Order: sequence, then structure tokens, then C-alpha cells
Amino acid sequence: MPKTDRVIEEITDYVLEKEITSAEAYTTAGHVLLDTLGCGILALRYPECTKLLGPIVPGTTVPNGSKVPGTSYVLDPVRAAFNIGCMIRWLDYNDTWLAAEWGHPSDNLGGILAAADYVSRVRLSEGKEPLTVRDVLEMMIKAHEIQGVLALENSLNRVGLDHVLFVKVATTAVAAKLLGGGREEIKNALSNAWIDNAALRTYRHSPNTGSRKSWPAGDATSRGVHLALMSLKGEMGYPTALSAPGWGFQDVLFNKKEIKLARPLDAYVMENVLFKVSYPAEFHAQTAAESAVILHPQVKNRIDEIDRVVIRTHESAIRIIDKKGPLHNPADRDHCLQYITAIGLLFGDITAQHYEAETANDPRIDKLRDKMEVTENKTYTEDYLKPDKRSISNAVQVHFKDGTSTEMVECEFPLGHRFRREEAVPKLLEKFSDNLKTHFPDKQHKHIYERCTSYETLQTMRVNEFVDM
Amino acid sequence: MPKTDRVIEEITDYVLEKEITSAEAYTTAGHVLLDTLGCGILALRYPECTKLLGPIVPGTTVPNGSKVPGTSYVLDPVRAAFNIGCMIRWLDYNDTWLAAEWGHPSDNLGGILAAADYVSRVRLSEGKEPLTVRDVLEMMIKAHEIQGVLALENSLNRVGLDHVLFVKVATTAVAAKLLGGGREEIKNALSNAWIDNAALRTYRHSPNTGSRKSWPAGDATSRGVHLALMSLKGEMGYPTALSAPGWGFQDVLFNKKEIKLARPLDAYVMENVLFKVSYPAEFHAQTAAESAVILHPQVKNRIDEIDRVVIRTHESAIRIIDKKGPLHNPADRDHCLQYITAIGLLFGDITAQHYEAETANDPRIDKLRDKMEVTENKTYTEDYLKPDKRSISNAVQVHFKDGTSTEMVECEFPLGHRFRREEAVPKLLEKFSDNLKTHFPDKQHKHIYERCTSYETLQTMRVNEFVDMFCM
Repeated sequence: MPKTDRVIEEITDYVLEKEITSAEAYTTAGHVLLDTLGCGILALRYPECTKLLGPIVPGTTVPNGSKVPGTSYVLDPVRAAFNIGCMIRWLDYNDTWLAAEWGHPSDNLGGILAAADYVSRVRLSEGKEPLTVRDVLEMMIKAHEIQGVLALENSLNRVGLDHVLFVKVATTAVAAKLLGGGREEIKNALSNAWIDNAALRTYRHSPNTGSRKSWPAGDATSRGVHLALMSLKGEMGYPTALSAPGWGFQDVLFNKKEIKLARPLDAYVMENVLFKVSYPAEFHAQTAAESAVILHPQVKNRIDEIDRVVIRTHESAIRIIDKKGPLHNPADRDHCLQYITAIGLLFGDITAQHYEAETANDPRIDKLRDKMEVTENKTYTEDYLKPDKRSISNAVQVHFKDGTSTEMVECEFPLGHRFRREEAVPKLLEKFSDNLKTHFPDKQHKHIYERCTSYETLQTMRVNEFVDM
Repeated sequence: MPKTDRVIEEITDYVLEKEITSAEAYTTAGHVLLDTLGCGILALRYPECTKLLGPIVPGTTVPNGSKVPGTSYVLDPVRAAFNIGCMIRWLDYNDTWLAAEWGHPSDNLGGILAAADYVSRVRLSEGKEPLTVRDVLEMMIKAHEIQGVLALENSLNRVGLDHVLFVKVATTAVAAKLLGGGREEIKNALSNAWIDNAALRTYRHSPNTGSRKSWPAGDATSRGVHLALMSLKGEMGYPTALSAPGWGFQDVLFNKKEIKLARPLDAYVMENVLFKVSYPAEFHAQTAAESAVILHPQVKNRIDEIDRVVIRTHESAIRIIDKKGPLHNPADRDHCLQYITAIGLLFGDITAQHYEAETANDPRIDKLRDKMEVTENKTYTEDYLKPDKRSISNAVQVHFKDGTSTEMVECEFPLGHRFRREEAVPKLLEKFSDNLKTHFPDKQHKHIYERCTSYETLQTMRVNEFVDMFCM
């Protein structure tokens, strides 16, 4: 009788009843699983990340608790979802989806993995069968789809809200399902997600750019798991959470426009996901990084002596990462098109260490940044949104004081774009192995690598056993 | 130098440096403390509340964990803050503050008590001195001041947002202080609270009114404690969280207006707080309830001869609780002026049971509700906002089919208004004792009552001991 908003019904129906049949989705989801966990492990090398991990109260004991990869923490699933989601996102190294809204749908793994691990351990304690990694993969496919299809035509950034609302929405649905919710519970959780927090994006932008860019998605996935658990206790929903006149999400926050699902939900997002294969860096600078690295040998010994650097880019890069003047922390820097491009030119490589004070204090960087001129190419802006292409284009050309110049080096498709997928896969696996090596000893690193890259047998691995760190 | 937004600095300075000197504020804080905890204890009689309480995972063990009053739960201080805040607010029985924004600043007790109890138990385990109930009182005074002064001039409801943001903000600042934070940590926690922003109020309004009206403040006071803990780890803040162009709270959510503090922060809100002394019910209906109850003897044997019922009210009541047609759950009903007025007329008293299906199924209620005409009196709307008065006015008159009528019965000041404080205090104590009696056996009820009402003596009680009284 009360009449639930269509978008919430459609998400619910997809989660509960849609069968995923794409081989290619499952194969790509396997890559996203390892790539994401690798990113999370690498983040344990960063004390700014680690300081936010662990239980609220040290020495808390949680029966059948979710384990946090790379650690000895055993946590409630909400807290574990925060820990994992915080890790995997921290270094701006994880996967990415770009349309009307921006985001990183792998962020949902925080909630998915924590909830699937908890459910598995509880089942085991009750003498029942745990979930398998294939269940994790399916839930990732569906989380990706929900967040990514929402992102196609709904721009939260244009109304000043962070993208992580779509993480909370996607996680809440897939978590509710994992935890055994039916149609009513999933609907009710979703409605509570839409009514909830929508965090601002003040921390992703000048002058306030900061480390909340790294942990907001963890906070949102965690919240989704929490809302799902409340729903499983039978807490009531809000049928017209989106549409209610005056008080609904659409009228309050979305400029009275309808939230829309631009296509039927299936496996399109996972199939077309973007990887950050080589460099941690804000995605809109990934191709400027690639072009800078190409130019590096031509500039490395001409080292100051550069008169100006031209950077041609697309509109999203201008809106987010186009900054002049002092940069104050690693988040600020890794969200700076000019900084990233300077690192590529100066060093021929980009690692998360380049964003730290030790490197940033190199006086050459800021001198080279103040020579950079960033302008929009309107064709790049168009091609960024065109469905058969979805390029993320930048071009870079260096001019010298003698009047000569390098060629203008243009990159439309970074190595993580679907068009370069066959080339990328072996490099993704190298990235995974390198990331594991930073944290795990030889025996454990080789064992994880081996299990995770044997995709056939991986499917049938129990989730609790898979969480072997 | 790097320029933090002024509002965040004034809150921070108040929390760290302002000495509270008001004897009246401490006295009233003591009353709020008992009233609030009493309301919480009564909420343990409602399974729709209880279902949300407890640890996330049954059997979780927390060292030096915060205890939840009325229960055996020993929790992390974030989760405890949610439990307590959920309980104290659940039944719409707790204290209230009304201005440009509406709210219930006693909600902040969830975070304050949980944090203070935790800190006390940790101290004790380190061989140090726990906090005392006076510290809890002082933090209440300040939380009330922060949320209530923010409410004087800044209307979240006019931009479609719930009032619990100001709970999150107040709790974050007082929690960060309790937990040992300095100026930088407090500022940084506050800037993260403003950015967190900010739940809708869809669950307080037709046609979606529901039980999230009961737990949203718990969720917010919990979140405040959480943000405070993150700040103590050194997590950075956002200096222009309010004022940043394009991306700041003011430009995104507040229609490009400035968030203002209408007066310097001291002890005004606690001194002037509103109690729900007799009836659980949305505050904007409290005086209509009082007037209905007066009229009850004149109508109780003539309900079938009632032709129409005139209710004259103020603008906030029209915006929130003026509803026609079917009511679907207890939250919908306790947020219905017409329902609450009907109950008073029909029954001469109002309890939380009157909002349950058993009573609501009484066919007389809806029949009476469809005879009610609610209209705004504009003078009530003006006097609701005037600072020397702050009335919450309703008037009720009943007209009969034979053409006679009762007098029009006007109530400007409910029993919980500061102008009726001396009359109220004994009734507040009765309400406390009755609420305790629902949940505690004789010995424990008497003991709690006796400690809590011996105010001189209560001050010095260690927080952990104060909380232990409620547990067994």
C-alpha cells in the first residue's frame, strides 16, 4: 500500500533475482579482487592509514569476528568493513568508474568481504557451509553495477555531495542479501541509506583537500553494513525516501530531479571498469602521468631549464585536481594534476612515496609546477562521456628557454582502460605481487599469490580460508 | 595564518575555557539528568527500541567498556552512546529546546555518559581518579548550550535537514574534551562533524513518519563520539568546512547563508530548557494535551454529541504534526496534534501505550479526529519566537450538536516551561520514580531514586559508580 520508490525496488530486484551470466565479468571481478586487496595491503605501510585501524577499544574480543587482511585484528563486521575499505582506498591506487559521477566501486569490497567473512565464520560455528569466493565475486559485480549505473546519469558532485553515497547504497543492498535479508529488508535498508548522511566533498577540493578523501568510502561501506544489520532486526523503511514532496532526497538534495537508472542492471560496469595499473594518483591525472613518463628522458638533464609546460586536459580534471600554489599533504598532492605531472617529468616514475614531505620538499617540483599552464580541450571533455570510448585524455608538451620544444605527447587511454586490457593483465599481477611483498614474508607472499591467480580453484575457496591475509 | 571558520573556533574556546558559574544551570542539569535517564529506562519496556540495543555481535567482550543503564550490556563507548541515546529519546518524553530549529539537547547525554563512563573505567584501571557526576553535569550544560545556541538562528528544517546535526556537533566537542583532546583535536573533530552532513528529516513527516524519529539522535551522538576518537588519533580537520566556496556546508546545504551563533556561549539553554513533565508527545502538542485534559470531564459522557473541535495553534505545529487521515504506527501518532488532542479528550491522560495499535483501533479516535479543525493563530507563532516568552501555545474548544460549547481553553506555557518550574519539579521527580518502577525491582528503584535526588552528594559520585547503580 505505501508504494516504494521505483529505483529502490529495481535495485532490490536486481540484488535478489538477477543471475549474472557474464564470463568476462567474473574474470574481471577476479582481477579487481586481487588488485584491490593488494592496494589494501600496501596501505599498511602508511602510518596515517594504520592509525585508524583496529578495534575501538584495544583488547576487545568478538566471537566469529571478521578478520582484517594483513593484520591480527578480529572485529565486528561493521568495524572490519571500515578497516578494509579504509585500506583499499587509502593510496588512490584502486579501481575507478567515471561518468556523470566519479568513484571507485572496488570500495564496496570493504563491506562485502567483512560481511561474507563474518557470515562464513558464524555458519561454520553452527556446523554449516561457509560462503565461497565466487559469492564475493558475484556481490562485487552487483555492487559495481549499482554504484556504476547510478553514476551514469546522476551527478552528486554537481549538487556538492560526495560520491560515497553510492557506495553506501550499493553496499547496503549487497550486505543485506549476504546477511540473509529478503525483499522487505533490502528495500528498507536502501531507503535508510538514501535518507542518511550524504557527506560533502569539501575534503576532495582546494583549499581543504585532506586524508578524509582516503577513508570516506570505508566509512560509507561500513555504514551500509550497519544499516543492513538494523534492517535484519526488522527496522522499518521509508517508502518514498527519494520522492516524498518537500522532505525526500530528490527535493532536498538533488534539485528536485529524479534519481534514475540509465540502463537495466546486469554486468556492464564490472566489464568496463578502470584500473590504476602503474601509478597511484587521482585517475584524471593517470594519462598525464603516462605522457610525463614518456617525456622524462627528454627533460631529465635539462632539468630546471624548461620555460613552460603545456597540459591539455578534460573538464573533470579542471574541476578536481587543477591547483596552483603550495600543496600541504599527500592527499593534496595526489589530487594535483601539476604535481603528478612534475613527478613524472622529474623522476620517470610515480609511487606513493613521491607525495610525502621528503620528496615534496625538493625545490625543483614547485618551480616546475609554476611553469605549467593547464587548459581544457573540449574534445577531451566530450570523449570522456561518450559511451563507445570513455577516454580520460591528457596531453603534455614541454617548451625550452632556447625556443625548442618536445613533441606534444597525447594519451587518451591509460593502461587500465578496457581497450588495453590484454596488455594490462600481466602488469596488474606484477603490481599485486609487488604490493604483497611490502608486507608479507616470502612463504606467505608466494602462497597468497599462487592461490589468488589460480582463478578456477579460487572460486571454490571458502571465504574464511581465503581471508589468510 | 591557516584560517579555521569562526563558529568552530568559538565552540572550541567555549568547551575548553568557559567556566560555568550558574547555580541554576547545575540545578536544572541535575533534573535533566534524572528525567532523561528515567525516559531511557522506560524505553526498555518497548521491544521496538530494545531490538536495536546490545553489541553488534552477541558475546563481544570489551575491556573497561561503557555500561548501558538498565541492562547487562558492556560496550565500546561509540556503541554504548548509540544505545543510551536511542533509549532516552525513544518515547518522545525527554527535554526539548525550540527556536529557529527544534530539538532535544538531553539527547547528547548518550555520548556524554558513554564517554565519561568509559574514561572513568579506564582511569580506574590505570590507578587514576575517575570522573564525577558533576563533570557529566558540566558537559551537559555545554552540550545543551552548543546545540541550543546553534538552534536560535539556524534552521536546518527550512533546508530539509534533520536537527540531529547539532547533536552530532555538540557531542563531538564535549566528547573530544572528555577524551582528553586539546584545541586542535576539538577543532578538527568539529570540522569533520560539519562535513559529515547531514541526515534528512523524511522520517519525521507525512507520509513517511516512522521509528527513525526515535533513534536518529542516538545515531548522531554516537557518531560524535566516534569523530572525537578519530580526532584523538590525530586525524586532520578541514578549516573552511563551513565557508569554502562551492564545496563548503554553507554553499552546499545552507543556501549560501552563514551559520551563526546568536549569543555568546554560556548557560542560557540549560537554564531555559523545556521538560515533558506529564505526557510523552511531540512538544508542539504538549499544551493542546493540557487543554484537552482540562476539557475531558466536560466531554467524557457526550462524545457522540461532539460536532466539531477547534484547535488554535502555532506555525511549527502546522508544519510537523498537523495531519489528516489514517495514522500507521506509534511514531506517526505521537507526531499528530489531532491524535494527541483526541486522546486527552477521550481518556483524560496520555501515556505511550495510547499510541499503540490496541488504543489506536478504538473507532472513537478517528471519528473525533475528523471533527477537528486546526488553524494557525499568528500571535502564537510570534510569541513562540519572542525571547522573553517562548510560549508553545495551543487553544482548544469543543462544539456540540445541540449548539452549546465548552469554553475555549488556552494554554501558553506547558508545565515543563521555565515559568512553571517550581510547580514542575516535584512532578518531574514523580515521573522519574514511576519510570524507574517499570523496570527495576523495589530495592534497586528506591536506591537509585534516593541517590539521584540527593543532589548535594550526587555531585561527587564517581561516574562508574553512578552508572553501576542502574545495572544491578
